[PDB]
Amino acid sequence: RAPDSVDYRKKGYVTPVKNQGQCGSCWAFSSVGALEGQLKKKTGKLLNLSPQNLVDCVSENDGCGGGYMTNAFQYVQKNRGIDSEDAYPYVGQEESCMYNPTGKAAKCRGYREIPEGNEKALKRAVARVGPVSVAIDASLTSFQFYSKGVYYDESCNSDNLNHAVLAVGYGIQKGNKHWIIKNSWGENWGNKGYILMARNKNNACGIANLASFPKM
Ligand SMILES: *C(#N)C1=NC2=C(N=[C]N2[C]2[C][C][C][C]2)C([N]C2=[C][C]=[C][C]=C2O[C][C][C]N2[C][C]N([C])[C][C]2)=N1
Repeated sequence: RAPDSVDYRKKGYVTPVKNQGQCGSCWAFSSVGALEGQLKKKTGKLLNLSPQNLVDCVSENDGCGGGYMTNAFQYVQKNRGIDSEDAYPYVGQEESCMYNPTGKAAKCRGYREIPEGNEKALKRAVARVGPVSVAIDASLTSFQFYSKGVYYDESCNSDNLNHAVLAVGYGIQKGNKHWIIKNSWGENWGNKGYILMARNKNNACGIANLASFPKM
């Protein structure tokens, strides 16, 4: 049975919150966060991986203009690795795809998608695999200015996916079930960079519509 609560921050599987800056590279940050968890699970080391490597190199995505996490996991697998943040730092604008003869920090062997709209399957994946990359509708002012509590807004549109984040756990606060979400808008956004989003409230904000995790 998947546990009632899981918080990967408490287990040391989650790196510090980053800021994507003036670039719409959320998909890159969501992707490396998931790879960071699997690297930790597999090797015992927690390390910042490189979202810039993905922005500059995943030709199938649109750089600072948006992209898909699956395309990023596919690139890491075909390219035989992703560099660390230290070897390929984030600059927040698209540039040429650079090759670092010794930058390789993690590999990926593929990915799996969570069945569309199934929060129970998402819960199980988080519990057994670790942090999972998810997409949501982040267009509401109530989301943008979130500060605390379990977020739920009836206006959220589960078919309007416009932002990529990372699910690092789930739980319940004052009787309300939630997902623990790591964002990439810096530590000053939300609650130290995180937001608790309603869980089992009918796929609120489309949280379970485009979820995936990398195989390592
Ligand atoms: C993040 N950050 C992020 N930024 C986005 C996204 N769509 C547009 N933007 C920017 C807003 C200012 C201009 C660019 C997304 N979208 C997103 C989130 C999660 C999963 C998928 C996804 O969209 C992937 C396709 C994006 N696509 C690019 C090409 N245009 C023509 C249509 C939209 N995230």
